[PDB]
Amino acid sequence: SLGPQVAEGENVFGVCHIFASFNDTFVHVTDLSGKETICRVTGGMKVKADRDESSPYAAMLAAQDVAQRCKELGITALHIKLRATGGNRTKTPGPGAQSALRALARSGMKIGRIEDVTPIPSDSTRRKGGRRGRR
RNA sequence: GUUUUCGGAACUGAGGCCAUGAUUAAGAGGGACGGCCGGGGGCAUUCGUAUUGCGCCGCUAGAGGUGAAAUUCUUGGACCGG
Repeated sequence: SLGPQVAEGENVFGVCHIFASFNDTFVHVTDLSGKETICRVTGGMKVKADRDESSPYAAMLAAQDVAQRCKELGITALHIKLRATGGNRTKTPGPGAQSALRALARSGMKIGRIEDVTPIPSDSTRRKGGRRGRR
């Protein structure tokens, strides 16, 4: 676990994926390409209750935990990439989206580029739920 | 007996003549033509993510879903990243 660079020089960049759904959160971190992930921790592995897997708090300390994991490897600046549920479902990021990256903003990391990679379809398939919706 | 002058009837030929014969072109219609216009129609063709599945690769114990859960998937590696 040794990143070959001086601290007093430049910054090693990695990209993290915030998949903040409406029933869980993901703070997946990988390298600048994506074919090698460093640490992926979810909101569900931080509280033993289903109802708050997508709470902002369960995404606040899951952000601090992955932050400490990216310390001894040599990552100080990250790239944010938001993601809602995408597809035919919603495109608004979950309630755990706000406090996630704000936690790692106050957790020693640095921030690069922000992006929303919610996989917006061109022309959707049939969305789940009846014609009368969800009653 | 006979042809006609004779009235009537039919047909052919030359004409002369008519102020020689056809209303207008519907804020009715059809049609032609002109440059257009359009998620009109048919046939073909092309493209776009997404979804689902499969393969490989990464790291890992949870993932899903709910008002709250469970059924279901998961160290046989699920979910998540490529």
